[PDB]
Amino acid sequence: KSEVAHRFKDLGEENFKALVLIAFAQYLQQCPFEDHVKLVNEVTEFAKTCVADESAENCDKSLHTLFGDKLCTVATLRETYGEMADCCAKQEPERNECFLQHKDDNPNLPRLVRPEVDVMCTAFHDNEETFLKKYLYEIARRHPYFYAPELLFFAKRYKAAFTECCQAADKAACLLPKLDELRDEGKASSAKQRLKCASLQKFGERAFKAWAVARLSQRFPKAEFAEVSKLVTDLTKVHTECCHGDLLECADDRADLAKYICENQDSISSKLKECCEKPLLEKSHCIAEVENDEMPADLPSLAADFVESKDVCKNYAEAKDVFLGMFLYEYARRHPDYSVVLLLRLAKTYETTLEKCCAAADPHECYAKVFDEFKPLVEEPQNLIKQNCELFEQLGEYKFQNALLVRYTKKVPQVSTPTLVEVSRNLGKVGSKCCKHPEAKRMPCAEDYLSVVLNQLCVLHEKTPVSDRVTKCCTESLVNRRPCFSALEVDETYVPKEFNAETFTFHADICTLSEKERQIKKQTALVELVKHKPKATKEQLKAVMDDFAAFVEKCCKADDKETCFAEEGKKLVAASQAA
Repeated sequence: KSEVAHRFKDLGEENFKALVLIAFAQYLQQCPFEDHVKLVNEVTEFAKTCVADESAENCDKSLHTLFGDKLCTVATLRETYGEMADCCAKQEPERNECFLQHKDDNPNLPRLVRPEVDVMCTAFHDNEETFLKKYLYEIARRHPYFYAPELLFFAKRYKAAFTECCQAADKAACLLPKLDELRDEGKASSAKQRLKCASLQKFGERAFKAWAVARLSQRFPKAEFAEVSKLVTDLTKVHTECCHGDLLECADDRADLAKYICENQDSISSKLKECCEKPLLEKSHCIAEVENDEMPADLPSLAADFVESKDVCKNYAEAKDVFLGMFLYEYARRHPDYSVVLLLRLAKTYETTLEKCCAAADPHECYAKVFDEFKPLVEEPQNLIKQNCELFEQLGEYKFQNALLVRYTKKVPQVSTPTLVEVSRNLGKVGSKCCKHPEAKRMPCAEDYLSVVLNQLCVLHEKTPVSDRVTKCCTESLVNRRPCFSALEVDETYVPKEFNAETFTFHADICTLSEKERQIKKQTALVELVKHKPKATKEQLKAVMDDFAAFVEKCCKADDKETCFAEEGKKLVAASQAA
């Protein structure tokens, strides 16, 4: 009784008010901060009413009803804040669904440039709780699918970094460091959770259960199948609740799962010892990031149970899901060197071969050669990674980003230029993150993280579809997304982009830029001129790009006031369309 009191008691008031603030920020991303704080105060005082007496006049309602009622106190400002008045006009489940379906992955929110370190330490120590609520509210409204318990862990490290380095000699050499690494890990955190929610919402929980079986058997190889199955069921419920807006239930169940894992370490893995001593948030984060355990040495081959046995078709028919779940578990525990998407491709190939061979006349002869169908599927990513990494170690991260940017702009010239720039930069970053790994586990690092970056290209393009190839590659099937995009070639059906009045913008504000903003500006110009000529652009885009670099260096080192950028910009647009 009184579900809201049950959540308040299990989570504690501090984690309660933080998770509710994250939920409000993720549902109304354009609502101001103070309105969210007022409604958070209201429902937590109401939750105190309910744990005081679980028979009070409104404590039996559902969390969605309570949060949706409090959210629609402000959510239909008829001026123009009425685009989500859709849901406030609905009720029951329809309104929550409407709320979920209105989450914006690329909102029009302004760039959060935050002030000098002294102003931050001042606003921090003036009121720590409002400073940290502001951090939560901003990250949650700009990342509406952010893993909520992980966000609590990020906020905890955020406040610890501020308490530490605001009482130092130089507040810059201590704070901005950890702030930037927190920001990088935050965007990696939310992109990974974005893939999880997209897989759940667009492919059902069967796809996530299979993905979880593969990943958990990779990491917990000494665990028995029933143990992995139990962990997979609980992990799928945690991420299902959380991707669907049930953040309090997401967090409470995640804590219960961390408690169960750390109570049964001896039947799961040998590498949970030091993570299982940490506090709640640190414990769950460490469990979710632990390295793969040592696999059992004398593991039998799998042909005896899945290829050579005469009960293959009978086991595939009487208990289909258990049989192939056991197959994926037995194949994933033996191959930590394979990526998860590859292991799911092999599992689906095994299932399809079993489908067509169990209907034939000599099934054993038919499915005895199923392990050969896996050779091309294993060879393709290994080649892709070795060639792209030996190209990366030649070019370096920045030029590797430019190479992937030209490649994918040739593949899908219709996709928005900013999204193209961001996805290719995040595509290039997998070279620095994984190519440096030993090839021992070079594939799971790269392809799985590629599945993350490409998923962002899906959800950013999903909201404004313009390329049918992106739509096909992202909707046909999850585990095949990387080959679909990899096998694409130049779009010969795309009519190029003529030089337009604002194809690019060059004022004096390009020299005073940081090193990343200037890379993004040049990469944006590179996207635009590849869109101007997708073919016949061998790699003499180098010629136009070096001419462009000579242009901005010249008109910057001049006595001008970007007057040079004006009529030497008309000279650039002339000399570039000729090439």
